[PDB]
Amino acid sequence: QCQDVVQDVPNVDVQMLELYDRMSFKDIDGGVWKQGWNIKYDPLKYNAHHKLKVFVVPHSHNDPGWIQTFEEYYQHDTKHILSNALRHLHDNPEMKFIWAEISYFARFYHDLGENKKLQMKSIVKNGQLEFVTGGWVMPDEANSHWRNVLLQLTEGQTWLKQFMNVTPTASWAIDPFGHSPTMPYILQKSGFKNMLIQRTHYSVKKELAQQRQLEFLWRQIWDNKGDTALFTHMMPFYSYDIPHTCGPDPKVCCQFDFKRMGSFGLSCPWKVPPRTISDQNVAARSDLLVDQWKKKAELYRTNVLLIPLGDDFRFKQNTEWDVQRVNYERLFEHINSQAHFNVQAQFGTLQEYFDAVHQAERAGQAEFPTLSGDFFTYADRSDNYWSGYYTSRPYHKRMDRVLMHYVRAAEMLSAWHSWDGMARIEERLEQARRELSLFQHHDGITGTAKTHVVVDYEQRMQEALKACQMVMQQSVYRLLTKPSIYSPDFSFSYFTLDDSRWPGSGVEDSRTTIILGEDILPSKHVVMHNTLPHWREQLVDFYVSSPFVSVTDLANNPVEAQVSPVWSWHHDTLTKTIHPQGSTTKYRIIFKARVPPMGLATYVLTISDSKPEHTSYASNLLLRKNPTSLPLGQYPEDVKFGDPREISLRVGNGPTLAFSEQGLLKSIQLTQDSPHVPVHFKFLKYGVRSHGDRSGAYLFLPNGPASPVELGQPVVLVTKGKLESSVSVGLPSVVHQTIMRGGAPEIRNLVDIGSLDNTEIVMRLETHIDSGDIFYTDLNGLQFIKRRRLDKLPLQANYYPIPSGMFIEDANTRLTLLTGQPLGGSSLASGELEIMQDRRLASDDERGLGQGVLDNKPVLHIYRLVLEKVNNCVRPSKLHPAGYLTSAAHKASQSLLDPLDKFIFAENEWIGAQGQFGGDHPSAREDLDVSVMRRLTKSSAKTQRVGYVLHRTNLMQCGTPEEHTQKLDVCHLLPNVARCERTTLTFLQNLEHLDGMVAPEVCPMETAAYVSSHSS
Ligand SMILES: *[C@H]1O[C@H](CO)[C@@H](O)[C@H](O)[C@H]1NC(C)=O
Ligand SMILES: CO[C@@H]1[C@@H](N)[C@@H](O)[C@@H](O)[C@H]1O
Ligand SMILES: [Zn+2]
Repeated sequence: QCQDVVQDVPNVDVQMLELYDRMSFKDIDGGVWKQGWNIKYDPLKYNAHHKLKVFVVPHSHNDPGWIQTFEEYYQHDTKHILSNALRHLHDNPEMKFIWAEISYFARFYHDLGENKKLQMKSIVKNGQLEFVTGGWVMPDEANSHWRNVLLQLTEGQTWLKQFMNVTPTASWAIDPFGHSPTMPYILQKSGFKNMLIQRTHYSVKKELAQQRQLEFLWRQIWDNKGDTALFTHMMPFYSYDIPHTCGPDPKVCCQFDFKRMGSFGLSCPWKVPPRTISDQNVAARSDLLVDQWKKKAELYRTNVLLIPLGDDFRFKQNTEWDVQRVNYERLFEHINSQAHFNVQAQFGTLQEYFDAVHQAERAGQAEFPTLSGDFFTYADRSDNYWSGYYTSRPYHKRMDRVLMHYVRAAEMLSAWHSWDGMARIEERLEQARRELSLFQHHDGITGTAKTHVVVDYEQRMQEALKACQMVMQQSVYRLLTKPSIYSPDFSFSYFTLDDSRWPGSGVEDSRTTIILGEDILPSKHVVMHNTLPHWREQLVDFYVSSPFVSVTDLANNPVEAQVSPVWSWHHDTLTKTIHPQGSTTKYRIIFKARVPPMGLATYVLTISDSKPEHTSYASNLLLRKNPTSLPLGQYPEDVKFGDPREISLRVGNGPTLAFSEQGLLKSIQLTQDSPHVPVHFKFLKYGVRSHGDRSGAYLFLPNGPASPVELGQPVVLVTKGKLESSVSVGLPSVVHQTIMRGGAPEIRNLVDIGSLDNTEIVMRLETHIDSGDIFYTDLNGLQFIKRRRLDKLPLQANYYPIPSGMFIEDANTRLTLLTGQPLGGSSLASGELEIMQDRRLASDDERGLGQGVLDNKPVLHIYRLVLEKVNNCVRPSKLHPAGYLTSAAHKASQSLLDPLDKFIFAENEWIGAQGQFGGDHPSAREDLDVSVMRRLTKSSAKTQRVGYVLHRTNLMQCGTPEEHTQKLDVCHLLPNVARCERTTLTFLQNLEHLDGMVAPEVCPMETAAYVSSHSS
């Protein structure tokens, strides 16, 4: 039934990897169309019986933060644009306008008086103002996780359905810096029929234009049948501004931007200004304009032409509305009345364009090509590849992934109950969703905003994290307290969250120590949550005020624990070394938590006078010349010292890892009998060019291949324990840590690029894997796409987004690096992987940001490193454009993105505490996730509704027998189900009423949404 996503290579007209292999990418001067050619057309193509229909679509690109904050732009610009759009559209019934960013629209609409709300609903209902996409933002497509792309889409569309009674089916993405097939994937599963994109490499625009392949049915790279296909229009020219949207010659098109005659402080850089249309010039002006249109029309297959009319924060002043409208009206009246042009031109909306294109298609006038692939890495001109923003502001890129998970966990934990309005649950979740959604903007997560705007996004996300914590901890208290005892104060913190990796050790001292003592408090309850729909074990760690602590479950069964010191690294400005200091007051206790699917498990930490039976203590070895003592208070094992030396470690039955005397991985041995496979971590630096174009927040313009970071004789700390071991080294700008818990290691880098101007720090893996020029990177955490390194392109063009993982492989061996944050990376030589850690750039890169990137701050990047044998795996053929993770790698990615949540009970005693929640939840097959669980109704609704987004990935078959797992029917997770419906992914349209109220599991690579309805 399900399509085979591995073994059937789709047949498409354009496959972007194949196209890339064949294209020459020459950057030649094409004439007035600088990156194209001199377009010719047959004037006889259009005639009385076959006219060119032209839709001029007014628009205004409104960034939710960039050079100003959201609120600053709203006050200075966007509120005036929307107020004037309302007035002008009301008064001019043929004028049209499209609007994309619902974050702004919702802010505006809720501030309007009722009379104006009604006026606004009227111009939407009548088709004059049309929403395009309808997301909270126009998101980045490179660094964004698909879950957050869906979150922001749902946030905007849910608002539009409720207030505007419309759901857009056409998408408009004119500004993201390159484009991802994750967008049509999500949009096509959310009711869309059409989409538009703009920022694709200039060589790609030229190639596709020459073949009239700028409109295409964009399907997923694994989709053999084509059911994922979404009609896509790629605009052909360098910009979406007016000079680059009327036709190929911006010197002509600029004369048709009537905001550029002087009084608005704008002009045409091509040195010919616009002139007011009059009866004396309209014929000449029309001849010039129609000629541009007919040239543009040559690049497409129908007789319906899209002419966007707008730019950034346009349509602000009433005088601007008038100057554009009246001048275009005079042109339309002339052109449409002059039969010799054979043109019918009018203001239109985006949906009107697409509807007319498909009318032409159905009339047999055109057939469209099929396409798969992506549109990274973008270059707008010459060698200016926009791969810098895959890394810029990495602190906030990491924060995005933390908040992603906290939103999911808060929505899921609170979904199990209906809450009184006084609990402020819906309020806090809406805030958290909206702040995370805002950050998906293409100047948010991308790291391309001004410093104070980055600060605003951070403050918003911090508030969202606090909102999630509040909702999560109220939910845990309710789920695990005997109901007749439960007595909530909705303002009280029953638990505090404990997060070991955010902001992280060395970033913020934010974690609470569990303070135990005979004279204060002998024990403490902690609770773990597992948002994934399968039973999960994971080591968890807490800070405690004594090393003499033991762990029990709530049935009072001992749980094996390990205590390690709390180590912090310090750049010692006196000794000029970077070295670790141990706490003599707090210690880390580590134990394996086992947690039900979408469930909770409670444990107890108890102090004793001396070493507990079931708690062991790690050894610690500090490798450095010239050591000094390292006291650890009550910690029972004395620190050992040694000169730097190679070391080997093995935890459990896991791999054996060998490290250099500099504390960097050099080899991995999977099993005791197997080989020591060379796998070498190295840190290098890229610089900036002293001549020509400089790297900045968008562009990566390295001054050649990276140079090794000079390491000196760094201090290496080795901690060896029964449950967890680690090697940590204080390198310049990076405290690098390899942590072993008995599977694939976890790597953590505390990255502080300090004051190193014009430097990008890269982490590289060097191996013996015969990968050649092939490597794989993911798109939005959804799919892995084959990449081919092209030596015909510059280094920066071979960088791709690494939103969640990357791998190289040969016939026998694969190395996969999973990430907890999006970063840029590549494989610049056979056997290598590399990923950028941070970048500090003194110069602006001439895209309008007007600053470098000099606001770096310490960030804790996290990874898992999975070396595997893959010779037995059923892989796609050599011609297939996708790749797929193994289960170990997929589970490793889940451990980074959706770890267990940890809660520490705040008060001294928890009366009515229970040991577990969710023990009866089905443990679903490992490839299935409940990406979203969200109650959709407030407590006043007689019929409660709960929405679920289910995602099935595809894992490679490598000969591990499939185990018994339980069917997950999300529609029966809550009792008293009365109806189960399959819906669009935004939950806004019912697609199927489900028999027996049973939600079927989805196919590999598919995502489905279901809503269950419950009598309450
Ligand atoms: C809005 O649009 C629908 C079509 O989806 C229309 O039939 C209905 O009358 C309107 N619904 C409202 C205002 O709730
Ligand atoms: C690259 O130029 C973009 C501009 N068009 C702005 O809208 C902002 O998004 C900026 O990043
Ligand atoms: Zn923008």
